[PDB]
Amino acid sequence: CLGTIGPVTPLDASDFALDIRMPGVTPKESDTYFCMSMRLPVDEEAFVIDFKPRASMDTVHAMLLFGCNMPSSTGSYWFCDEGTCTDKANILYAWARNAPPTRLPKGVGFRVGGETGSKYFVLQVHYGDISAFRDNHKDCSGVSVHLTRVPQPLIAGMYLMMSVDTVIPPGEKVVNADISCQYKMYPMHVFAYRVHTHHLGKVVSGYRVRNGQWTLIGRQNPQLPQAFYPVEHPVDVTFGDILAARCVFTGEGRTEATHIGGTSSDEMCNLYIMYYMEAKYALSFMTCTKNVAPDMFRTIPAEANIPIP
Ligand SMILES: [Cu+2]
Repeated sequence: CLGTIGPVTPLDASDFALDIRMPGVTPKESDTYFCMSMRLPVDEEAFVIDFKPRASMDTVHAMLLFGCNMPSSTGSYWFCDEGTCTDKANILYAWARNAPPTRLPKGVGFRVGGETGSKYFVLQVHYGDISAFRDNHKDCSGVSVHLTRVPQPLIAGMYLMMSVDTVIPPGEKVVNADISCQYKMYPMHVFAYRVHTHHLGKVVSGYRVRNGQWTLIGRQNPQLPQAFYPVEHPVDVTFGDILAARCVFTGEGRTEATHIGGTSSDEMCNLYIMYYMEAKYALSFMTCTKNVAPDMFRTIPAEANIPIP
């Protein structure tokens, strides 16, 4: 936080590192999410290929890195409750304390810059428990990013699944939020995933369904750290398969109905599926906001319901 490392350190011929650090912030209460931005130094296309977390051990619980064109603020920093990005927050990295970080496979890179690519990174740093004192304590937590202009042969992106149609009535023991779209692109290979809900979430499970056979992509309690969990053996998703996902909620202790689709006195059901695709057929993001094949869930594997506390 009195370091001298610089915002751009050119590496070999065609690479560079970007040090994305909080500008000396001071978290005052616990559970605080501060956000900041770095613009890419290049207008042309570029490939994020590695990450080094540089977090203050003492207090930082989680870190997220996003790629987007419109950060919710132009200030040196802001509370992330304001928003992350005004446009798509294309999530690229998540670090949790104790979580394994998930390393990109050799030759996989996120595509940024140029025409489609995100022009800004937005870093989100989550501070759990501050101590009482620490007079004026400045913190410069963040991440360094390895960019290269050398074209990568595998491109990574995010397939996002979200539920927006389903209500949790109060006191209802167990409620299933279900999500499914047909896949219609060139092949993706899912190598990681992260889940997200708020406090009524019990388990999130993601599948590839091919000719009525379910293959597990990943499965997790969303009350654990929302880092990216690795997929033991990467699952290939190809044309005509179906992605299906099930969030299990409860409505216990809840007074009125709770809606799964935004705000804060709301719930959410998101599965972030991180993939790669051969560069020439690739795209950086895909979304599913529907349940096209709802009856299919009568055959969901039993593992999808058994909780993982
Ligand atoms: Cu949320």
